[PDB]
Amino acid sequence: SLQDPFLNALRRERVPVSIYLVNGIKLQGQIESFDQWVILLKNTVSQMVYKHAISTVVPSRPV
Amino acid sequence: GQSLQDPFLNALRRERVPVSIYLVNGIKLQGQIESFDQWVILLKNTVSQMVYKHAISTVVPSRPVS
Amino acid sequence: SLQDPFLNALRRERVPVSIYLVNGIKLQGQIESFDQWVILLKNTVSQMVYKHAISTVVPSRPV
Amino acid sequence: GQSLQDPFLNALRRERVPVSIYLVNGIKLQGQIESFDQWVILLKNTVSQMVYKHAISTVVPSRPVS
Amino acid sequence: SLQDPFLNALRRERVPVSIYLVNGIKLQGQIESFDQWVILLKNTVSQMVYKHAISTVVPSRPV
Amino acid sequence: GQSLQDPFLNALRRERVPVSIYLVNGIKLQGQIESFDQWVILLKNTVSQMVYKHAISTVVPSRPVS
Repeated sequence: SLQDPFLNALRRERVPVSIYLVNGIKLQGQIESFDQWVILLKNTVSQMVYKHAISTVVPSRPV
Repeated sequence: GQSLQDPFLNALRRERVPVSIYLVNGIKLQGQIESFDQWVILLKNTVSQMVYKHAISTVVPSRPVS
Repeated sequence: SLQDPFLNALRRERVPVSIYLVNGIKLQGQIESFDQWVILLKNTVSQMVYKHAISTVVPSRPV
Repeated sequence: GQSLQDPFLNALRRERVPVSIYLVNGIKLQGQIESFDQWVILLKNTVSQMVYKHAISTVVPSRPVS
Repeated sequence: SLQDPFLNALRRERVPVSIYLVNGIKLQGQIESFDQWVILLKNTVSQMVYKHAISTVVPSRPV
Repeated sequence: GQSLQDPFLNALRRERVPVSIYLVNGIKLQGQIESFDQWVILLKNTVSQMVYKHAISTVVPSRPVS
């Protein structure tokens, strides 16, 4: 319901994000793609982030 | 008996009560509940951030709702 | 099986509890109500605690 | 092959073997297993506390069972 | 698919292992038995380790 | 739309790209992806270790794949 539109906006507008993980680690980058289980976050490389380990997805600026 | 989550969150959303959301890592988020579904809560501060419910430990109202 | 009777006793007898979360945070208060997914714990306000984030529910004194 | 959890916990319960339960936050609980079901273990020390299995990492007997 | 053969080898060859838990605790011992949900790890006693709390199972030496 | 995990991990495995796997406890593992299924990844360094996906937060390639 809410997840896809929220991520799709950030993706299509190529907005930089902060992804806070359940281990307290903050990841930064661009949302490259996503599905039901993972987000591909691009910085220097494309890394695969499991949604089950994500606490919050924060836009760097109002979207 | 069933079912407490939606009425609780809807009340906070409709009355615009500021909340603290404690995450499973111990990080505290603050803001107002903009919207929510079965999996996520949209929490508004300066930006609207998407919080996964699986990562939430407790939702604490800053003051009584209703 | 065990969960509802255990919580219902603490609720109906209005016994103060300590709820330890998976993040190590200890919450204190009265069990106001509960369902399959959440417990409402009352102190100054009613806060909603997700069971998935609860490690243990400890009565403050023998029940 | 299936299924180890119930016989393990029942043995500790019936022989009244003191256990240490390590939680996913690293907190160690100690006591005797009073009862359990599919979701929780009731652990008795001075009080009976309800421990969620989803929050348990390991159950360590203080001494050999049987 | 991969889990059972991997653990069964360590068990049948009685290879000592390190089991890292999601709480950062490292457990050491021999794999005594296992099923879909738990591993019994033997050191001084047999302890029951929930798979849901395991991050990695590391053989102490090449297997 | 569906489905990203297998092609991502298979690419790293086939090109033998060294990866860093960050676990939910914040521990970083390093090695090459030897194999994987729906539940685990076999990560090779000096030894082959079995990593549970439920305990993984992010898989970070050490360099671009393809």
